[PDB]
Amino acid sequence: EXXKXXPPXV
Repeated sequence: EXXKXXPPXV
């Protein structure tokens, strides 16, 4: 969740 993004369930 939030920030840059990246992998799932962030």
